[PDB]
Amino acid sequence: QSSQALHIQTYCNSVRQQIPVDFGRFPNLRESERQINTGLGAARQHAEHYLKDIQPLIIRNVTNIQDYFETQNLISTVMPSGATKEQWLSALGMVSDKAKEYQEVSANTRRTIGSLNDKLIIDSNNYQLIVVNLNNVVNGNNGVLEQLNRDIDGINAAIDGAIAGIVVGGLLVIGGAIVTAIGAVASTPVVMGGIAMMTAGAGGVIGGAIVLDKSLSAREKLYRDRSQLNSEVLVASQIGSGYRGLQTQAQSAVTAATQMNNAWDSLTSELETLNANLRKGIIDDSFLRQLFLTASQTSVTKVLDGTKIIKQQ
Amino acid sequence: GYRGLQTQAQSAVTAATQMNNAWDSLTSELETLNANLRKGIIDDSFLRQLFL
Repeated sequence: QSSQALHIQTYCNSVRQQIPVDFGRFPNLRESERQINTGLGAARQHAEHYLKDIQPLIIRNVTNIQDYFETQNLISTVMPSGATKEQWLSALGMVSDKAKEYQEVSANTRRTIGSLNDKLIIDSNNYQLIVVNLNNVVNGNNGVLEQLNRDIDGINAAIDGAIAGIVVGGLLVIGGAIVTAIGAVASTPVVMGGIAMMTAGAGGVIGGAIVLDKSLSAREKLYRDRSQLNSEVLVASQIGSGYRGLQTQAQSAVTAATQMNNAWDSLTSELETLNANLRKGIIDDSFLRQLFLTASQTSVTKVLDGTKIIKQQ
Repeated sequence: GYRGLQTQAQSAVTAATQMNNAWDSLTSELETLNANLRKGIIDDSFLRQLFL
């Protein structure tokens, strides 16, 4: 149940805290980071203006209006007691002129609000664009991630195939040694078979080691890429959540601003009605004068309400 | 964290600069009222109702 101004004031200071980010480690997020940084910079400019100028200026105009209506609380449509008709006409004319100036001031505030609205709208849009750009990056990066997990699965098979050859070689050599030793009792074919088993066992152990060292070294490259992509995606999902939150803050501020625009528009219209009610009463002599003057008195209440309403906004 | 602290300080700088301009304006506005008073443009009757 926050006031429109406080909601924008919060969103403003929040955007100010938005730090500039470098996805320098992530090659696919290069354009995203720059785009985000630029948009963030622009939003910051919008906030500083809103905070340092806009909200204060709005407060000033409203205060002046509050003071004005305070003095001119009700137009005395009827001759109260002991004034000339000219004196009453002059006072009314003065009040009319002041209301006109106040009306112009109200229109000015509205224009300011309009600019603020456009600035916020542009910020929210740029934010959304960054979010989509990020969402796309992680939604692509997660196709790559699957092909990596599938390749990593295919790599472990060769890794085990090498582990198998290494063990088989170790046993063949072990068995070959026992056979060779037995054969060496006399019995040349047995010794040959034992030496052959030993030789083959060594060959398999050597060949497997070469393959294994290389196979893990292909596996390592794939895993490194997988981790890098995982990190990049997480970083994107991190900044993405933040931008998403900023986008919501702007969307709400847009509603708050639109509300303020309608409020000022109403005050401007109410002033125009009082001015019209006034003007027609000065160029009226008897009963029709009191009629327009009473309607203006009702105008005056409608403006006083619009003041209290804007003060709450 | 340091990066976030740097941003917090940068914003505080803007906040301070704003406060400096605000006080400077108040000081100038007082000088104008004083000048308006001294020359006989304002009166201690009307300036009282203004502050009130």
